[PDB]
Amino acid sequence: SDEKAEKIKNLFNEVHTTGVLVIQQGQTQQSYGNDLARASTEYVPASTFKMLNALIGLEHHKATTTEVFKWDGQKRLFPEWEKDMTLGDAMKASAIPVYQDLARRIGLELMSKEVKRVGYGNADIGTQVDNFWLVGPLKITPQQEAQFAYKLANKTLPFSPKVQDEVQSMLFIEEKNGNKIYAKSGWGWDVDPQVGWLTGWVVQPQGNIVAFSLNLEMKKGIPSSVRKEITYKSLEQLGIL
Repeated sequence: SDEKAEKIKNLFNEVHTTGVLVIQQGQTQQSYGNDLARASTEYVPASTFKMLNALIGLEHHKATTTEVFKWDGQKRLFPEWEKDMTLGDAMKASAIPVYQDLARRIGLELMSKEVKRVGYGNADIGTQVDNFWLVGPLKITPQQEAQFAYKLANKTLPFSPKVQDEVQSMLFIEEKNGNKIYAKSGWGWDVDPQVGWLTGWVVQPQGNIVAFSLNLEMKKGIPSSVRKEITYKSLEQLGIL
């Protein structure tokens, strides 16, 4: 309804930024929030790109889910990143240096081919293999991110089913009221304006998949927890959680 839609718009209003939430069920998408035009606007994917990075890496055997990416000992952006980790550990922590390592393993030629083959966003990774998802040129819309998540959830992306299985496992967050929640956050803090993401899906008890992509502008005074916060209360308001 619009009872629901206005409640969701007001969620973005309270935190004094602009945002959109795209929801996909079956082949139908709906947009909510206080700036619906964001839904079809391109932004850098930031760490949401780890989903596809992992798919490509696993498909072509450039990494395994069990191997350990060693920490070289150099200081990193966050203390949580300063340890050895698996791709799954690094997915949960959004450990950028680990997935930059993976990107280099894949290499520019394979990465470009695969990004194009999948048709991800504007499918342009430029010439720098280990940051194209953080500062450009690669961009994607929230509509495309929601669709991507929906296909991943249904394992209809063009990768081996077991590879999609393994990446799903890395994205599992929690089980809430019988619903399984899968998600990947993103925060493009190296661009202006900063973009904040939460892309994922809900598996409801009977198996139905509800994909979503939250996209808003991150601002001073707006904590990163806002992404999951707004996403969850919006999903509760829509009766999905």
